[PDB]
Amino acid sequence: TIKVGINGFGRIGRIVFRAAQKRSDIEIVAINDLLDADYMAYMLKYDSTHGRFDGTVEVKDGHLIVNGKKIRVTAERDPANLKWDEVGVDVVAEATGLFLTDETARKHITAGAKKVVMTGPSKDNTPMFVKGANFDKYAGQDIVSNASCTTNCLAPLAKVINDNFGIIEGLMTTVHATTATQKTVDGPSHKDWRGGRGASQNIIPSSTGAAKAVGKVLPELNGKLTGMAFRVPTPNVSVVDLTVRLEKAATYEQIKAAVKAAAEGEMKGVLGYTEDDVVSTDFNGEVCTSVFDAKAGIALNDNFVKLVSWYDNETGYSNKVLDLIAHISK
Amino acid sequence: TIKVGINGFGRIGRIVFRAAQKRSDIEIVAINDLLDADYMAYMLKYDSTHGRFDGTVEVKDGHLIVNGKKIRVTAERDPANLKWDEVGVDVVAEATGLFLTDETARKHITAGAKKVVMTGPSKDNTPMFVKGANFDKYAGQDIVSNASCTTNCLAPLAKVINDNFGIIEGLMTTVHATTATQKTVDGPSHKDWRGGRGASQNIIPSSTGAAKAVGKVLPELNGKLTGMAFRVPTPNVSVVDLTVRLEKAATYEQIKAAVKAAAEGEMKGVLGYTEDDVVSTDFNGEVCTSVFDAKAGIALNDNFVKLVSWYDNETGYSNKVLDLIAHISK
Repeated sequence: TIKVGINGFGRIGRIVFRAAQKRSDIEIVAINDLLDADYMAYMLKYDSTHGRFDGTVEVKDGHLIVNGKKIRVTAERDPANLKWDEVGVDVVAEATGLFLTDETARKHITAGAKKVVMTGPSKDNTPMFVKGANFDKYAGQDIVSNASCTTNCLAPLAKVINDNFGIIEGLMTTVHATTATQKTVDGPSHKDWRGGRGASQNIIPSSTGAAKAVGKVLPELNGKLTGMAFRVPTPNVSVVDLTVRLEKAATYEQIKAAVKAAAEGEMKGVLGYTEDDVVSTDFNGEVCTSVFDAKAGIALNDNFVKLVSWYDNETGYSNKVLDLIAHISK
Repeated sequence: TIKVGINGFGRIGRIVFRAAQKRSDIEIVAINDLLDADYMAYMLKYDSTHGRFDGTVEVKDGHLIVNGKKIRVTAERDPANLKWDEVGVDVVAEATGLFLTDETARKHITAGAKKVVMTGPSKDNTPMFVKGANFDKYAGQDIVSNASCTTNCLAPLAKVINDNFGIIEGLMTTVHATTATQKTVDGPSHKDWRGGRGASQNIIPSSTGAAKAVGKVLPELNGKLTGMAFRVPTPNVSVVDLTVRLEKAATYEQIKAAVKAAAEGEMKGVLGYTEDDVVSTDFNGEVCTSVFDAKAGIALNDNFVKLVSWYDNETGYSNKVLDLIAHISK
């Protein structure tokens, strides 16, 4: 089993923890964040969005005993003072959103661990690997990024579509659920004015690097797609609205079949497929990072279509982070 | 002044009434609906979305006294027994959403009114007129429709874009605010399963005629546009996300300039233009049916762009309904 340590017990940090519980190939051994041990236990036991932790969790000696296994708990504002080696940590799930560059994240290896998986997109040249898009391109790097929730949703779908009919050009919009980055009421956001407005009262036009980021994980699409977002008043689960221009004519039935095939083979577990009358809450807890909504999309013609794909921006992404930890441990 | 009478005192009926107050060319003399006069007054005095009625309103003998002028209250299930002539009603604002056909809507002419204006898309062949798109095509018809809030937003914008650079094809999406047809918690919606799901908990993919309806008001675009909707948990203010491929190449700066020009001239009052970091609540009360958001849209290249336009699905549409009453009366 790969020994994992989590840095930053935010939403991603905690769901990565929860999802890791059902996997045998991995084990969380330590958690670092500026939070008491008993506070961490509370944030783990109860989840407004995901329900009560399915298992046992207790505080003993300022550390955690989750599901009977001991979890080293620390609190270092600095990543180099983490003695990961002491707890025998192989990979570190960098989930604080603070150390998204080789320079900063390297300190984990400096601090005693082998590899670092950033739970966010790289701020520098650190490679981004997205399951179902380019895991096969992993070249043994020791510091990697798993991109963002949105890219993990769009990347797989874009690959299928591009690979089967060829994407000439595409523009996407993601109707994204509220995040911890937003505000309850009109607050301060110096680098993003719209982003500061009351989250629950508005449809907030936002930006996203996903589309372009996809051009990096699937270079063949570099410069081919771009997009934006719309933050809406929901606690979790978002949807990508991909409008593309196809090279090869393809009926909607042909696109539904190409996607369903991937969802059932090469991309099983990453890409999902559905023909049901689903809504966002029907995916809260969804592990597939991209679930194609057959009935939701619309084709104007065989070369201009609109595709719709769901994703639990929390559970899906978090599970894949663990898929990447396993992959680079292969 | 055109003497008007409202049938159906739902959201549209009450907001058409409210906005009608500022117009000197129009007067509301009667309202029909299965509701007491004192209940009507309550629905008029207080609005969760638009605040308290700006003016006086009271009940005197099962009839309303708003800002002085008396309003004739009634409660007929069959439009034919409405005696509009008795109160001198020239045009009837059909807002029950129940009589969207000539045979049913005509029941108003029969009952004493000169003309009828459906506050929703026709269900038969009744002409649809949208301000800024084809008000000039009106040919004396005594029964007309004002299309939907979405079409009143999408139509003006597509005309500017089409008229300047020519729309080869396009696919839109509207992130629409919750409406009265939705449910508070998972309820029944026989003709639309998705639409029955709890409004406040989901992003609900919904259908829309808007795009295909624009093909009717602006025939030149017939079969060239289509789209869908995403119903989000907000009380009011929606936005259209239009992705188009243009014939004549146009930089985003050329598109912003074409729209801004239309808004300051030929389409002043219908089309708006903003370069501010706005959100949906910034348009609650917006009279312009289509407000171009310059900073929100994005162009991939000079022939493929994503355009964003806001609209208060209540106040804007309601205002244009009165605009159509004044028009067909001119």
